[PDB]
Amino acid sequence: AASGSALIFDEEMSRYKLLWTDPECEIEVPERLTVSYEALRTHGLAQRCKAVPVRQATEQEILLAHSEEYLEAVKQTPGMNVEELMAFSKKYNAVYFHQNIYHCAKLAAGATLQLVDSVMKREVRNGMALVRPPGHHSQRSAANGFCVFNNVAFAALYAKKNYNLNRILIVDWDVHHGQGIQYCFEEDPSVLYFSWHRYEHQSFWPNLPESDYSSVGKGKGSGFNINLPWNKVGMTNSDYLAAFFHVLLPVAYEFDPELVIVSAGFDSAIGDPEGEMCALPEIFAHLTHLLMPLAAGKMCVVLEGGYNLTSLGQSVCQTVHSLLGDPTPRISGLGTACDSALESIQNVRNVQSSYWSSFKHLAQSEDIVWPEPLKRMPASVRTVVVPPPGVELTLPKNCQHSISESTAKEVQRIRDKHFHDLTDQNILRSLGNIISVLDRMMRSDEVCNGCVVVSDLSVSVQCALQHALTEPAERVLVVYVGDGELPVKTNDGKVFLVQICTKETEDKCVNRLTLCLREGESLTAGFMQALLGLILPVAYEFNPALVLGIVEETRLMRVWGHMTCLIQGLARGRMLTLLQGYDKDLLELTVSALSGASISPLGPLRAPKPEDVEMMEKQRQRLQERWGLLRCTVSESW
Ligand SMILES: O=C(NO)c1ccc(Cn2ccc3ccc(C(=O)NO)cc32)cc1
Ligand SMILES: [K+]
Ligand SMILES: [K+]
Ligand SMILES: [Zn+2]
Repeated sequence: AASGSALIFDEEMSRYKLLWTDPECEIEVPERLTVSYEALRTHGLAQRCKAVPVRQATEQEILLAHSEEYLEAVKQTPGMNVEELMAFSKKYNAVYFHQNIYHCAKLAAGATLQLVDSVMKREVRNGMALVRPPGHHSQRSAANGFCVFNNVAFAALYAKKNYNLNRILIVDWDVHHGQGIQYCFEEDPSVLYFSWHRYEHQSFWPNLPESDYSSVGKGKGSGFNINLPWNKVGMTNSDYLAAFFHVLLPVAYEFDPELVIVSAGFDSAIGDPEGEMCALPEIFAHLTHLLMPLAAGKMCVVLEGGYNLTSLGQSVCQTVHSLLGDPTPRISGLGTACDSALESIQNVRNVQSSYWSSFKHLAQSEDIVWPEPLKRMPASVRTVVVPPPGVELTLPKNCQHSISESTAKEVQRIRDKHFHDLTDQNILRSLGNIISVLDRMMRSDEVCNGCVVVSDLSVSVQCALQHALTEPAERVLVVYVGDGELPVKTNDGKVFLVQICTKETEDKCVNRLTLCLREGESLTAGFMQALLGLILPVAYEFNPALVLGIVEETRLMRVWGHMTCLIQGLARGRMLTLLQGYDKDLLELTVSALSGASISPLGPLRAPKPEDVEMMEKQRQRLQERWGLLRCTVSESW
């Protein structure tokens, strides 16, 4: 199993710059690279990454995406003086050339291919390339928008040719539309391209009609190009997460890519002079995290744009933190996307509904300042495991088995006050472990999450929940797989209960989400539908301080690892899972996902039952006025 994160960088890519006056071009500067690397070094992140060297892309590699005529033309720019470079630059839009830019372009491209090789060879889990010049605007025969050669396009074409991959996802979260990537894979269903971008009704550069939501691809590629235009500036964390939960992720997990490549422009971050969006650097920690369960974690992040040197360094750090598996920061203040984003989201979902299952829409009808991000630190041990007495297991290197007298006195207090007749000395053991791991998770910063196997469900849950609330945990998200009633009160706003059950039951609290999924071959696709489109939107808005997972002993959850992995985007990754009864496999799967191991892909699934989609949309209707992040349409105004 692959481990580690590659960081691919070279100061040579900082050795070209703009050589004449041009206020529009002067934003793209060498310091973008140096500020990004130095931020990674300052925070100790570069030192934790494998420093794979850059190389030049070969001529044959450049020819995968560009014409001989265009390559030959750019190959002559090293020999040009400044007058000649300016004249060559004016043949293209929004791009400048320099004696060294052809050299650097070949390095930016080779760097990306090195990243692809390291990930696909399993030499690292994932990685990031800090490159100049950017790539995603460059085309078959044109430089465009500071881009010379299309780095991310090369990476997908190279991965197809040399690793015979059938499905590649490209996620372009730069604030500009990567039209060069769109054109490259327009007719290609093997490479799914997603882009959000500032558009403003085509008035924002590059001002293309085909950057709109209606470009879904051509021919066999129809449905494999997804454009999400932002028609207002000021988009927030909530808008970006709505885009992921209600557009990108449902398609990504159904597509089931074999490799994820990210066109990572951070000009979509707050403070950027080109993007003028309002999302915080912390959001990129979660954008990265939400994609990591795809392709067994094989993710290649490639730097595109980003022009506020402060915003840029912080967003690069948040991304690498997540690649290294550090705990995600808590996102507060989430709610509904704005109306213009909901309109863009509504429109993309509708035009894409002929290609993607979950999008169908009827029933039978169809100076800027922001706070510095907090420090993100991996816990001493990530995952504590407490299997039944007398069960020793092989644990991953960042897990550990679990009982002091302070703790022992507390279990005594709890028994005498709340369970008078309880004397099962094994239950009293679990209760001592529950309190002990929670104390390490919450107050100690030494442990991140934990799994405890339990026998008595009610006393275990009550002790876990009540003890967590006084840690203090202002809010606790409970995720319960099983039927029956739990000793959990959801009446004061401190607890949200997600219940995956088998019996259909009436929901009356807006602090509860009950999912009765019809048993069948389709339970997997429906659960993933609910996870990305219902559970995660509410969980992120709730913003809990702790997640409490509970699984009763009463087989069909080939979904648990994805849930465990994605739900660690909440509560800085602080999740306590209580498994009722010993299941060797479920315990090993739970520990593996809790500890940050890569997740096995889901592959293909029978599309969800209409009864399930109906049940889920009734939940969204019932909950979205309280929990606006659930909205994937514009509200109907009175
Ligand atoms: O790559 C980017 N971000 O990551 C990126 C790409 C393009 C631009 C805008 N831009 C930059 C020089 C320039 C010149 C003319 C025009 C023009 O023709 N305007 O109408 C536009 C221009 C900004 C950033
Ligand atoms: K984009
Ligand atoms: K495509
Ligand atoms: Zn950009």
